[PDB]
Amino acid sequence: ELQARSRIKWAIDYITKYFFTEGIYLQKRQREQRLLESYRAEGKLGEVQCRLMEEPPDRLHVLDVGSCFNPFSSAPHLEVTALDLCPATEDVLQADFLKVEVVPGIREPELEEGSVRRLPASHYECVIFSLLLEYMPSAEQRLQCCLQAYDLLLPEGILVLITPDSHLMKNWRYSLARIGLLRVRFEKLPHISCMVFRKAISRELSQHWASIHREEGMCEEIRIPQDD
Ligand SMILES: Nc1ncnc2c1ncn2[C@@H]1O[C@H](CSCC[C@H](N)C(=O)O)[C@@H](O)[C@H]1O
Repeated sequence: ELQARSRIKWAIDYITKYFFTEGIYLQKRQREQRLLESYRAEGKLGEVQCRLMEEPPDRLHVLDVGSCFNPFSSAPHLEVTALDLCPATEDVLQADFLKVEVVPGIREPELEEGSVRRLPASHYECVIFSLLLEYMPSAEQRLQCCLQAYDLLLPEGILVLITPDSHLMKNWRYSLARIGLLRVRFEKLPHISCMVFRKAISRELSQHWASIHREEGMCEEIRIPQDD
């Protein structure tokens, strides 16, 4: 029995609205298509390749990284693959996410010696990093995780990012835009920030947005307060 008003219920509700009950993936699609027209009209971008999602399937492919106990798996039409460095429950796969390869053409996790080594590229409507990134040892490795999430997501799929409290979020927005993830939601919950980043229709589009909004002194990586 999940806690109401938790990060878990927030994410389930957002995922449902984004893919089914509010068609947010289409709203943001139109927004990105307008942004691309504006950039082309200013000569800042040429013809770029766009990749669009098809109508979402009823059962969404969801990857829960750092899952611990698979809280999302009973949520309606989420087909959850849950990974954790130290699984707490038997339905969570053991994996160090930093050592996972993203492989096109496979359709399920591939394990060696009980540890996930390979995950299907461009396969998941949604990737969830709920309180995960602050356990990574470096800002480089936090970015690495999001780069892998990018390769794992279908076009217009979403990376759900939940992180504790203690701006740095402006820099995260810039750094993720640089690699093709545009932020589409930010909400404060008790003691946490809840964010969603979308695999934009075009990586080059997102890259150019990031270029326009780069501020002095902000870095490429994903820092946390305890980087000092
Ligand atoms: N490199 C890594 N690869 C996979 N999981 C990792 C990891 N580093 C830390 N984790 C896991 O990430 C989890 C962070 S606690 C967050 C747990 C859960 N997602 C929640 O919302 O409460 C822990 O279970 C930890 O084991």
